[PDB]
Amino acid sequence: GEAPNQALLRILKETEFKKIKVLGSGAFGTVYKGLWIPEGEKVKIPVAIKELRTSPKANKEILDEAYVMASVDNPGNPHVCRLLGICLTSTVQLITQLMPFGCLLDYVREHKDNIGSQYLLNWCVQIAKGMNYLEDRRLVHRDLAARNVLVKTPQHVKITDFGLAKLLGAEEKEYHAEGGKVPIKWMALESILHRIYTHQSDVWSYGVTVWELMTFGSKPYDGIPASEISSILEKGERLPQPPICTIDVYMIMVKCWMIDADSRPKFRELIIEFSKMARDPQRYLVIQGDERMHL
Ligand SMILES: *CCC(=O)Nc1cc(Nc2cc(N3OCC[C@@H]3c3cc(F)cc(F)c3)ncn2)c(OC)cc1N1CCC(N2CCN(C3CC3)CC2)CC1
Repeated sequence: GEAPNQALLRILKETEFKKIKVLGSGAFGTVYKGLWIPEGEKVKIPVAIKELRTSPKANKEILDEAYVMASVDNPGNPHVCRLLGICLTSTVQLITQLMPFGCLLDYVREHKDNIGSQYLLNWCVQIAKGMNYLEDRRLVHRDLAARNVLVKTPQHVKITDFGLAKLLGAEEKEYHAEGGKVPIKWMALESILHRIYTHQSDVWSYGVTVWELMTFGSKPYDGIPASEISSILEKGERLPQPPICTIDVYMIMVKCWMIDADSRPKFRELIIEFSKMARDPQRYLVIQGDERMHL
């Protein structure tokens, strides 16, 4: 058939990593910040840890969550968060690199204004480039949003939380799964209605994600009850044009949110189309005051 990936997963002891501060948490697995010292010594490095806090339904899913994270370690992308290691306690614990500046939503909302015309355009290039790697490794992400994009540096974003991921094999160009536990707002009507997931279902999320960035961390369909996205989408409504966006940029968001996922854009085009706009940010984004400078 194909080729051995042989991407490896390290195993570590509950005593190689302690737990500092409680970052995110809730419903599913909770997550902490901490330091980690590898076997022996050398140097000490910061890290984030996910422990489930037991259940065959619970343990079976967190397994596949970490499985995918290493199966795509291959060469590995700088816009795709790599799996550091894993420790097997009662409560299984997952270890990744720590991203010091949080996530794009909690970062964009903080500097709602005062973000650069380039920075916004670069992130589109970045998020798209990473998703191309995921698309190339036959992986869909389903849960792509600004909440699930982290910032290593103000000019470096990555994708994470493969919690709902699923690896599409040879042939089968779609997938079906749990009839629930889904983010409806960032979801495509092809999926909301038929529980089918193509690579083009993630294209839909990309549009919503960039929309979040351009709207400076605003909530898609605020107040619109989740029960109605099926109707409001089929009726025609979509997220309105962000203020700073030109017809050129919003046209991309609209092309992604088309019903026919087949006429939706491919990720490769998104890199090129957005890489071009990065070369002239002031012509494609109308930011109230440029001149980036210091803080
Ligand atoms: C968008 C929300 C968020 O995640 N903020 C955030 C992010 C980091 N950096 C970070 C995150 C992660 N990942 O979380 C899940 C996926 C990934 C991950 C994957 C794993 F396999 C394991 C794992 F542990 C994590 N990975 C690495 N790095 C971060 O680290 C500094 C902190 C935060 N926080 C922002 C502030 C926020 N908090 C502040 C106060 N405020 C409340 C009023 C009380 C809002 C919440 C807490 C999260």
